[PDB]
Amino acid sequence: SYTVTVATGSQEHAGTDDYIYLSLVGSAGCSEKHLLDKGSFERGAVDSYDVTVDEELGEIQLVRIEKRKYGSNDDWYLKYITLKTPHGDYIEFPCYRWITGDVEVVLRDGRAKLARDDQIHILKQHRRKELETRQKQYRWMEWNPGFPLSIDAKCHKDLPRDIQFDSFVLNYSKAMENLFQSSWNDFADFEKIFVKISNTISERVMNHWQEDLMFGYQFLNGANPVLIRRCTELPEKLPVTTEMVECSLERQLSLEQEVQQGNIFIVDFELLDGIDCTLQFLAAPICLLYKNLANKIVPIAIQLNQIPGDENPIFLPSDAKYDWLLAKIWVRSSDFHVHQTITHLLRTHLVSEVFGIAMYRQLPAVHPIFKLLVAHVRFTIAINTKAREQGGHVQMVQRAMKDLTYASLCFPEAIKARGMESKEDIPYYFYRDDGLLVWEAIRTFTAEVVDIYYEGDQVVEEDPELQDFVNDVYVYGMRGRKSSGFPKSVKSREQLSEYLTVVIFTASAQHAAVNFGQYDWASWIPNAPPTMRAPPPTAKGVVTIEQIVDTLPDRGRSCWHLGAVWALSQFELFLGMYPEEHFIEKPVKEAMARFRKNLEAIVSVIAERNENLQLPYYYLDPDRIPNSVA
Ligand SMILES: CCCCC/C=C\C/C=C\C/C=C\C/C=C\CCCC(=O)O
Ligand SMILES: [Fe+2]
Repeated sequence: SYTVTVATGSQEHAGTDDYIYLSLVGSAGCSEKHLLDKGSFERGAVDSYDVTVDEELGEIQLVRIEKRKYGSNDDWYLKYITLKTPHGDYIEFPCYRWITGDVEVVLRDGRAKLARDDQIHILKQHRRKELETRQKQYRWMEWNPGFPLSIDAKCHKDLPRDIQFDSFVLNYSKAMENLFQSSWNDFADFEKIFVKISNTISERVMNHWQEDLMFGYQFLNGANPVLIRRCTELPEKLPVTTEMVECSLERQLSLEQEVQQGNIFIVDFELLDGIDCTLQFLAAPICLLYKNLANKIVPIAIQLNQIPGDENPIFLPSDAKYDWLLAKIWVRSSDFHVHQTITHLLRTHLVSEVFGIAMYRQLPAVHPIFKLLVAHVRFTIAINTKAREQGGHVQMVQRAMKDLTYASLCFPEAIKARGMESKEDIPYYFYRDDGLLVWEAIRTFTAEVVDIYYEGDQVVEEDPELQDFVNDVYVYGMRGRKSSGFPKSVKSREQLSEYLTVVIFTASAQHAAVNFGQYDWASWIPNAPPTMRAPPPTAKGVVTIEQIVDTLPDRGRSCWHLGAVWALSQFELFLGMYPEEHFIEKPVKEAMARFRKNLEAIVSVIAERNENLQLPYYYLDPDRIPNSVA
């Protein structure tokens, strides 16, 4: 007598009323199709059955689930199935899939298996037929020329039910309704709404956004701290002199000497150079920054376009108040657009989707890498499709593709390439510090999982599904661009560990850092103008508060930009939380546990650090890092 346990999901529509047939597949034969008829399958419910089988099945290999339409189609989310055999064996079959009535689902037991592990027909056929199905279901498509490839789906509902997301034209509605308690006339001015809705940081930004210290602070610990790099030599396009900035320098060194000492930093928006209300794209600023005596980064010079000239002045903190202020606003404007389109959209969302699609196409559910990654990438596809389904930013993505390299996705390596690695030359870079801690924890975790399933480098290289996975990413996701630096194949356990870390870190930690600071730093519009309604100033001394108000977005229109950021504020599975148990084996369960302990240690490290800070950095606190881009 077999004891069969079927667990239904707890999503709103997890439950089904349809007919459920179940049969077992053993080495010595198959049982017949048993209708699970008693009651129905309700959300959150677990259902157990006693099933007497005719013949000896041998060792159970597979479980066949069939959903027969009963009335209208009622989608059914199956978490897992367990078996208690008459021989006393306890077998678990992970599923975590939406089941429709148009097909039959077949599950392996929870133990993770490489292709070289399966040498009997029953297992080889299932594995091969599953990939065949995957590769019809999940296909590549070019949404826009030059873009990384994404899922072949025009809309969200055209996605396989498996990767569909239960379910921001709404957010708009959310902000509006929830906001009201106000009057309809509050929408005439965003600031009328702002004081009603302020967190600690945004209120700080409203009061201090005009300060050079806060301006420079954001390049390190703001919503988009990935642009700043150490300047080893003054670019010809920026004809700044010691005399121009002497007032800012504090070490009795010339500008040139400060550069050699590694005290000069630069943010260069040449990505915005050549782009076509569109006016924000008239600028492609170069911001020069200085590490003062207190080891704080402050702006010392700003040129709003790339080509130096009489129509393109170098603005300084010694200029008229409103000259300097408007220059900074333009840099904040540029940082905002790069952050939204490049740092956020391209380098976390689209990248994660590439990994997700390649995973589904090339890795069967039983593969250890599927079990590992599925929690971090699964819903990136649906979310990206929703964003897609409802010109300058397109050009930006195209131009940034050249810079989308594998090396730039490896955190420690990326920090280094920007010359920002030194903790002692740049002590107040909290995104770096926390980033490195989290990256190291994921690196340790992935490495352990790899060592458990891959006995040595040779096993990695000879894993055909892993090789196709990597190859799909390189050829399709990254368009086979050689300069991308992505591996065509993975030949060692270390290389594999690093690659998996790239995927998980990008979808979780990196995304959290560049996403969850959006409201803190962008809710006060003047610090993050989504649009600019006037061209950059082309002369010194002519700027007035009128021109600044005319350049900034309309006060009323800003309510909507504010609403968006705040509604999004309102909203989870966090890093290390794996309630969906694809892995069922003791060794990997122990690695997961060690992962969570390493994370908790980082949580304490960060907490203790934040108490000594005037403006705490909590974006990379593992307690707040989601598993995926969700
Ligand atoms: C109900 C599910 C909601 C899912 C939300 C998923 C991700 C969105 C998160 C942040 C990104 C959203 C927008 C950020 C900035 C504004 C874009 C405005 C575009 C426009 O209007 O011109
Ligand atoms: Fe996001």
